[PDB]
Amino acid sequence: NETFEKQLKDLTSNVKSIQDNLLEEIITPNTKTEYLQRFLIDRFDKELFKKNVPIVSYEDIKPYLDRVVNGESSDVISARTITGFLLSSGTSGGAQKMMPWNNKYLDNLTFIYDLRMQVITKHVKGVEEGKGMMFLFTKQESMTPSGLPARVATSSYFKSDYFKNRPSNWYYSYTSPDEVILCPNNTESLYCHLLCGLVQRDEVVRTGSIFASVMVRAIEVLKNSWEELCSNIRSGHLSNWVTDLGCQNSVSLVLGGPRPELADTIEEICNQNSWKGIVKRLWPNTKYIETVVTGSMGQYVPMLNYYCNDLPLVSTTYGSSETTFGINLDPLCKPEDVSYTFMPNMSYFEFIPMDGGDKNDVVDLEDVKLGCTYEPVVTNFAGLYRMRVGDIVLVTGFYNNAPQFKFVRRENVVLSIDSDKTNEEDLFKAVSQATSYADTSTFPGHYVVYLELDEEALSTCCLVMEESLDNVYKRCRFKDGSIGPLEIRVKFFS
Ligand SMILES: Nc1ncnc2c1ncn2[C@@H]1O[C@H](COP(=O)(O)O)[C@@H](O)[C@H]1O
Ligand SMILES: O=C(O)c1ccccc1O
Repeated sequence: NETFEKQLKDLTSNVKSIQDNLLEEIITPNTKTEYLQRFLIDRFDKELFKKNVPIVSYEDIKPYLDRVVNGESSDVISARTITGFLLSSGTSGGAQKMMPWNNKYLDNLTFIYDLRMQVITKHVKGVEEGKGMMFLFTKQESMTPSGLPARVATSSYFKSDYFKNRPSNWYYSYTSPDEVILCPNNTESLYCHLLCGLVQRDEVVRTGSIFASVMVRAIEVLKNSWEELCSNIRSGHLSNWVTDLGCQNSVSLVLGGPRPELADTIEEICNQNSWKGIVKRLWPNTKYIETVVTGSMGQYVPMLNYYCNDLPLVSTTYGSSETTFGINLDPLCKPEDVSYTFMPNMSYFEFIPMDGGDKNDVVDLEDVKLGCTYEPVVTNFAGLYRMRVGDIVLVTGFYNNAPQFKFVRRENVVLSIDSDKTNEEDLFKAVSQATSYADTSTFPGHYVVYLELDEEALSTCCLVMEESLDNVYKRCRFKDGSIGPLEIRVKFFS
């Protein structure tokens, strides 16, 4: 508390000096990299940096990134060794962007985890002796020619000691064994998350996932699997179809032995007329749902409130493959009122105005204007200098001297159900090969493109349209099952 109260007041009061000091911390060891040498940055000088280092897009610097991805020394862009890459949900030329990465990403990520934990406990009581049923997933890595792995942000965390050796307190205590969280087969691991959460239902004081789409999926899978889950509880055995050795061993220990009475109890709850409030009925000690409900995830809020009996939905964190940005300092607000306060120790932040309210070319964090929209620009600890993020944010206020931002949209994105972010360009290519709407009225959600009939021909249209989308889409569609068959309404399905 005392340490935290002071910590937060300082971070948010001293933004100007923290940002300027951070930029010096980044630039000084990097003055001899090929990249900074190119732009004649031979010492820390903020004015020369702003004047001479260009504001770049991913495509602008891809030739440097490709070199590091292929095995060239990371000193071309960063004197802090690059030890891996992050796979962005954002795409470049149909291929997922690969951002450079090192353990500073995890230093900052864990800093934010500890900070948001304190923010939550300040405002929410009755959580410190319980566990969380957190639907957390690991995604198998992709190998690059350099031999370094490329992972999604949270997988870079789970597959590290930052997670394995995390703090032993309520916030880091889950109903699922680590083996379940680490399991790269997410169909198996989601089933196991639910089973373990049910067995330990009285201990659950929070539940959630990174994004709302995954929370909704977990509930939908519960609705479709409860009979089987209860049979495992009754018998004290995990279903044979789960092949992961880690899950088998760890979940067997959670089960312990036959629990016919607990099975009866759960079955009676699931057999009611309606699924309304099911989360709070199965997990009666839950204090809040922890999941992002901003941006494209806002579409899931009505379903969440239905299943959770208006438990608070707490949307804590805004982050990307470039850097974690910051957190929600008013966690108990309504989803539509969520703003994120950037933390000035994360990266050096600049902002390009996206409307007429601010006529500058680019501005520092401390200079953004209320009610104006911007694209964030990031200088980080892994070789990105003044990189455009492609998101649009709106200044809603200032907490002490720290600007607070509403997430508006990812620029150019037209369709999003889960982690997929299909942009106008991808959709143009698809309809060529052949308007739209993201339908989440049913699960899973699915794309809907408005365009007797040759049903073979129009079913092939749906097909070639999907085949032209990106790898994130195809993973959600064919592997996760988080996205259903694309639908063309002239109705035909892929
Ligand atoms: N709290 C949030 N609310 C809305 N969108 C978010 C949030 N956090 C991340 N995102 C979006 O998800 C994108 C994915 O980042 P990346 O890890 O590069 O795929 C971000 O750039 C944002 O567009
Ligand atoms: O790690 C998280 O909890 C997180 C949440 C939202 C966006 C990016 C993130 O890494």
